Amino acid sequence: PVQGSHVEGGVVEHPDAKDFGSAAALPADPTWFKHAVFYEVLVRAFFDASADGSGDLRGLIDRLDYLQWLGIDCIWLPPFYDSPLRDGGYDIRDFYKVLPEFGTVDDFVALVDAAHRRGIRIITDLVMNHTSESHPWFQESRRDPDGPYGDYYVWSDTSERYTDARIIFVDTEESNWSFDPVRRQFYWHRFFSHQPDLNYDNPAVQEAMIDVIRFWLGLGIDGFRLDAVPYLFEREGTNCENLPETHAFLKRVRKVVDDEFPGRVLLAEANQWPGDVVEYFGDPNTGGDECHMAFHFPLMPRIFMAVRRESRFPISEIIAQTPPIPDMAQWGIFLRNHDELRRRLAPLLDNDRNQIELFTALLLSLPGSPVLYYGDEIGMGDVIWLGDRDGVRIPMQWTPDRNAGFSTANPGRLYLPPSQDPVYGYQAVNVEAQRDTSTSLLNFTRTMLAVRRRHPAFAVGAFQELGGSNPSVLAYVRQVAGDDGDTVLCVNNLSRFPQPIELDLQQWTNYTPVELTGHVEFPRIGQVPYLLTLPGHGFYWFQLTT
Amino acid sequence: PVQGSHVEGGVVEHPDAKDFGSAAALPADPTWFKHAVFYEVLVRAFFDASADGSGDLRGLIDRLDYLQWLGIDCIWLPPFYDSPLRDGGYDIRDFYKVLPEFGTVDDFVALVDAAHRRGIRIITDLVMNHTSESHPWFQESRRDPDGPYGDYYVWSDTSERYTDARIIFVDTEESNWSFDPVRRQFYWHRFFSHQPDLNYDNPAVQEAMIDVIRFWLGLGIDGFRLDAVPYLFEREGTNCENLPETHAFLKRVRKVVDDEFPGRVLLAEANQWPGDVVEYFGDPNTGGDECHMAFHFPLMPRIFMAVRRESRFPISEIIAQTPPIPDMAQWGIFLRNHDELRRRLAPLLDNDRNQIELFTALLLSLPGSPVLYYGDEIGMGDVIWLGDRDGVRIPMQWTPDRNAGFSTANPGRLYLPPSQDPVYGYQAVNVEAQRDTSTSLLNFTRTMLAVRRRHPAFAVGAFQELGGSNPSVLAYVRQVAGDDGDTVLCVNNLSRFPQPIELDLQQWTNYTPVELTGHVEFPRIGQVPYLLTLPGHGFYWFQLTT
Amino acid sequence: PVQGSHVEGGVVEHPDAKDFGSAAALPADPTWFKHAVFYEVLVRAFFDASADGSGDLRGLIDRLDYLQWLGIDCIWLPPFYDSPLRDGGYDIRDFYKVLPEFGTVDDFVALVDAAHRRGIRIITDLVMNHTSESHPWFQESRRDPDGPYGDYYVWSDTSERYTDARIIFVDTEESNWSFDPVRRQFYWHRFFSHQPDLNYDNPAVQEAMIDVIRFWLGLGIDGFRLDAVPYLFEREGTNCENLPETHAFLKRVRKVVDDEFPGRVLLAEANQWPGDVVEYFGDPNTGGDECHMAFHFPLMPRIFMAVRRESRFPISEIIAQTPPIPDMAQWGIFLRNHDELTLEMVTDEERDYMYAEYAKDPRMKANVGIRRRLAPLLDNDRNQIELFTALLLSLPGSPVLYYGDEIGMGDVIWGVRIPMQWTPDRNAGFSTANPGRLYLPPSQDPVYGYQAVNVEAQRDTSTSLLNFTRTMLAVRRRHPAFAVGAFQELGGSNPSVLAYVRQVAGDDGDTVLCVNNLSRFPQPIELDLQQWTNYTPVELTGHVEFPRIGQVPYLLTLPGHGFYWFQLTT
Ligand SMILES: [Ca+2]
Ligand SMILES: [Ca+2]
Ligand SMILES: [Ca+2]
Repeated sequence: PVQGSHVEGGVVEHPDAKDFGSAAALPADPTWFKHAVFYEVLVRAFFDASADGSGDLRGLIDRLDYLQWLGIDCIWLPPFYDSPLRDGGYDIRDFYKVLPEFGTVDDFVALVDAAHRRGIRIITDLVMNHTSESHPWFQESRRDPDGPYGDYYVWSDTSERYTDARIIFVDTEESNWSFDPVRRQFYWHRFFSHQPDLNYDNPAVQEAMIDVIRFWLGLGIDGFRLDAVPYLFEREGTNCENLPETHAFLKRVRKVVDDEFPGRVLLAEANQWPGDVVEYFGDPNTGGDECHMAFHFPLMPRIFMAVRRESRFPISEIIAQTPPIPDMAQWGIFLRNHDELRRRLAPLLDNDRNQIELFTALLLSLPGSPVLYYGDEIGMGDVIWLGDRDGVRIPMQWTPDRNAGFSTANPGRLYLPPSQDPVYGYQAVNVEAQRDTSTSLLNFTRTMLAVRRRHPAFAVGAFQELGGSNPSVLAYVRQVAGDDGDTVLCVNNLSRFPQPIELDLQQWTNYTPVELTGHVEFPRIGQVPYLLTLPGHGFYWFQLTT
Repeated sequence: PVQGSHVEGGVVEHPDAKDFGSAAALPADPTWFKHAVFYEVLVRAFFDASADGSGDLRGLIDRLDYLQWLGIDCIWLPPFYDSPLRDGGYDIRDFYKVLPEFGTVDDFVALVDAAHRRGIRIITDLVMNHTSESHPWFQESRRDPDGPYGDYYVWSDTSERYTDARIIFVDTEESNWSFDPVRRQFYWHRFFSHQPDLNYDNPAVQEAMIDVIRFWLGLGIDGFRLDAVPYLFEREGTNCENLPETHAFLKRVRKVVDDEFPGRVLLAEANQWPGDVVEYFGDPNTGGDECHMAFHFPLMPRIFMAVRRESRFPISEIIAQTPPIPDMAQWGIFLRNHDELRRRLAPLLDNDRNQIELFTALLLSLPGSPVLYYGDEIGMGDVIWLGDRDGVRIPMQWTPDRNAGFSTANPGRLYLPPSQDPVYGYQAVNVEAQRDTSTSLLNFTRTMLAVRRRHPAFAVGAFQELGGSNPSVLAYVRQVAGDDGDTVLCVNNLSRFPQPIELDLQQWTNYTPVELTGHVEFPRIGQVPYLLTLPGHGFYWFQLTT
Repeated sequence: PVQGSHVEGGVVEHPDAKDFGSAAALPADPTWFKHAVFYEVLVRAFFDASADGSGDLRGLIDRLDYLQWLGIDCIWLPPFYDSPLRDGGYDIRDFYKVLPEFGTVDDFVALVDAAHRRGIRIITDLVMNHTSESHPWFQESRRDPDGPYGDYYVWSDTSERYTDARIIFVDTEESNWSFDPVRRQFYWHRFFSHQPDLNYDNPAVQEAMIDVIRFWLGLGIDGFRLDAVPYLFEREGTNCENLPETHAFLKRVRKVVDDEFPGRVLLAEANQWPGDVVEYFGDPNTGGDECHMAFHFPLMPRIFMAVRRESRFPISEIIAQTPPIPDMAQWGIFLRNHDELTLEMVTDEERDYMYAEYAKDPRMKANVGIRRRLAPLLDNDRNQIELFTALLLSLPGSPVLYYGDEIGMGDVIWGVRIPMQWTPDRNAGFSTANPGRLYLPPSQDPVYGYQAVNVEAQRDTSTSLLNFTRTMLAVRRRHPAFAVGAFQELGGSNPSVLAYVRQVAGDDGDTVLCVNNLSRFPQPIELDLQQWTNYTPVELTGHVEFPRIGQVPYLLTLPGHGFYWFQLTT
């Protein structure tokens, strides 16, 4: 049957892309990811259509109207592949099957179709470095070492190999080698003991993984974030991170992608400083020949520090300090600082809406492609009772009714109960209560999104941080090269109190600032310091017109 | 016994002020009402201390910490006198007894004491025109017409008397005369049939009422609003409103008050246009010899109209059109437009916090003494299920717990259930959830109140509405006469979008605007139009410094 | 236009039944009301089909499958006529138009059609003693006393007339004469000032009113409870209640109904002791020639007293002192002690031995005036809810269930007229409209609210109060003895237990046995069932066979507040 992967007799058989119906493709656009606003949404958390207490693919399809209305450009889904779920689905049991709980592969095709028909793209995580103990390849590797899958994983008779390579999960794991009961040998894992690393020295492993990519792209997905890529290859006498063999493989994966499925995106999961992470964009001379995107991690904690210090410098510095990137490349940016490795936006700022709105303005005007996390648009919170990764993974708060309008199933059959937090709970903050109030958090972010879309300068423009006498105020221009090109001005007050600013806008003398929210013309720029004034944590967006 | 009024044998006996313990008085201040911010609070709605489902006097005493913290100057209580409650307590059965449900007179003395000790004054409604059918005077009037109380009310053998006088409650009443079953005569009532009018032509009636005033003032109350005063006297061939005999009686009531209890306040309940209502301040030459305060009704609907039109003119006009008032006089102002005769602030503005905050800034900076209605500080709502007067009278929303933290009694024994409205209900909006969030509605109004207190110009300063090129922006200065006197500047944006303003502040050349919320110095004023800039519905408060 | 009533130009003109579609009548059964379980439901409270926030007739139509499933034989609607609603719709402004909020006359016809096709009947209230102040008849009477409607109401030049009549609502009113501002004459009202009394001494008023009956009967309705009937006629030197002329008029109404629309029901509303109410059944020699039905009010207070006292005596005594009734008549029974046209529990100094006792018991005292639903009344005690429901369903008469009692709904205080709780979701599945625009907010009570108690939740689970009520109703239907059987209380050694037999006369006639434990503790009882030697009791709920009856007294055993139902088979 099409659904599932089956082992017989000694070879692991998987369905090809042809076996399923092909969803409608979207017109080829090489640099769509530059202009895209991403929406990361957990399938299990969004909407439950089958009425079993856990959100599913069919449930997501229903809520595409909402997402399109909100105005997001691409949906980003955490892993949904078949798994025993010992590590939240990052322990993949089968690359060729959707977790039965979330639906079938046919349901995924129906998602990719419905979303495409609304002009919304889909990308997912794809764990690269490791699989689950439960994966058939590993079950074959440990049983028949002389079989075709015997060299799929890293095997050793000793534990005294690849020293100096750090142990990632220091709290749980004590070594990167684990003694397998059946095969009676040690195996490699940078993560959990139930997550054995693939042996990327094996050419069959490379191809098998390129085939996994080929599969999902054939179904119609618009790209992947490639997970745990800094740990792909390992060589004796090193720290086993960021190796030349790792980069070379990713370059090859790009070459395949560009050839067979042109116009898709590849993002690199790498929790590291920019300038270290910049390697994953590849060679600058090619215009980028590795991953299209990597994330800018220090941005958000710098924004936070700027607000607490009431000073622009922490923000202006990391931007000035950010390495230049190739043409066919973009920084992924988001209002968080932890990956794997959390809190959520609203509770981090003590529920201060002006401050949230400021952070959101920043997110949507700074260089890069913004990523919103499901429920940030309504100021949802986290839960401590669950701790870190499970605490942010609570069901979407649509209404103040039973189950927050997320499921019709009996409360108790739910995977997690919606938070009844006195401030961030579903009775206090939800979609229904905010859809009609014009100044709600929900309608605010929809407005900015709409405004951002009419101005390419936010997405692909240059960045010029201006200077003011006032250290509390961050002002900058985003400009598209060429005469009569999109030019926007962004003024942000990091102080909790009203502030005056003088800006040197001589560069745009005789231009007229037109405020983007209400199209009100402001005094034209002269040869004189341009004076603006803002309340605590306010911001202005202007188009500079000629 | 001290609690209650008793009839024997043909004379109605009432306890004197001496019979109770005198609460601690507050140092004499003739013009305290000019600087006061009033807080109108329904006893039944605030806090239930006896655990019976209806709020009481003892419950209020507990919440004085909250009120003082919030920073209000005087508590205003709707009628709490003994009553059958056929008309919400405005049908008074006994002037000399607190409604048993709310407590005793001793509990009221303990309130007036505790509040005074916190520097907070107390005022209450005192219904003047009429009493209840249930009142002993009327029961004596209808039984023995030749007795001492026989001429206490207006009696007639016919209904064809005082025509041309309008019937107020057209929906219910059909005539201002009602046929009494016992006495077999008609009696006068401008309000309900169970609310017979006092005969103010009778000198004994006048004195008895001056004695009622003398009673409560002796207990220690800081003043009254005198209810239904436009209807006190009646004369054949008129509309029986606003008669010279009515004004003359009030002048006499003032003379008594000033002599026997100096430093108290008298407010007139009159639902009429300013210039018509201005009569109730008395003769201007005396500096005011009638009521100290009357309300400015058209203000709030003019503020609303200004915001919908996005134009200052509706506001600037009624202020320019407001008649001048005597020295010892003040306009009472509030964010409502109905008395008797409603909605609440937040739901009227579709829960737009910026707009609420704008209206509140206006309230606290415009000429007069502001009056906040209990729960406005947290954006409470109304309930349609109850209709008009009972719909606004819902219990105070302290917490998101059982009964909203208002009562510990079993829900069901409550007088009214707290609203579980999806947006304005106690789970969505409450004191507890807003006390910690710095930018909450609750902490915003506390900040403005605090700021207002340090600036007498808001209370007793002159009013100069400046002019700007921008019609959307209302700017004005409040200035206390005399060199080095308190001078504040208020700039308010009525547009929902960001606006620029040029102000002619030549009158204060070389002055320095210092923003009151954060004490940030702004550019000094020159001989040049002063440019400010504001987001949608923002405002600035400045002190102009020398 | 067909909808409304209009005064053109001096005469109040109204539409006829022929102007609307005729609803299909059921096969004529003159004694259906004896075998019927009634279900009383506020139109406003049941289901909102128009999405306006208020319940409507169209909504009730959608909910008929549920009522049929539950197993009720007749729906009873409180007043739904056009009204200003100054007194719960009992102040009628127009008899010929449905209150716009609930829909039109055309919606009502469709309801009768949809109900009958399921085998369910419809009855409603009809206020007979008074109309609203706002009624066209009163407006014409006050304006032109010389006109046709001038004598439709009772007018006097003095208040000192009919001084022997009491004031029903002593709190709101101080006289039964209100002085009119326009006509300048006192008019008579037995209730509120805005409810002037019709003058039944006027032949035109009578004929006009029986035409109102003709209208709704012609549309398809199966009956009315005729409201405020004890007060129709007034006479100087009398207390103005229960006058022979009042009864005479009602006999004429019954005469017309039987002749023109055979097989309908007329119920007398009268807040009186049984023995006083029995007059409203009419002349027994006829078989009954007035009202078919009247309510037995002291029943449930006596049941309540019996449970608290743990003694059958208060129940035994009222059954024993209940006067026999005409052949074509039935007591209506319900778990309340007064109706909506009065404030206080029906009682009697002379004929009620528990007269002073109800006050001495705290739990009972809190139920003299206040109307509560069944579950709250009994502190949500399932055993007692089931016990009272067994009593209501097995004692003589036709039982009336109040909407929502079957799922154990509660009250509010400001309140039994709250929205029906269908589901635990938005608006309790009552309406699709905004929560703020609903006529009243669905109870969100932690114990009685819609999240904890609703139809959907209970329909599934077999142990639910809903499934109890449905089983009982189903069991009762299989046994005519409950509806029309004789009553025979049994001799027993234990007064903690109330036991009785219901028997249809004749050979092979339906015979059931009911045994009810009033004690909160387990009790043994030996019953004198010699009359049924060799008969076998089969428990009705699970068809379990109990020991054959001998000549020896028969022993049963019950736990606190338990009960059994048996068929005595041969
Ligand atoms: Ca590896
Ligand atoms: Ca008067
Ligand atoms: Ca009558």
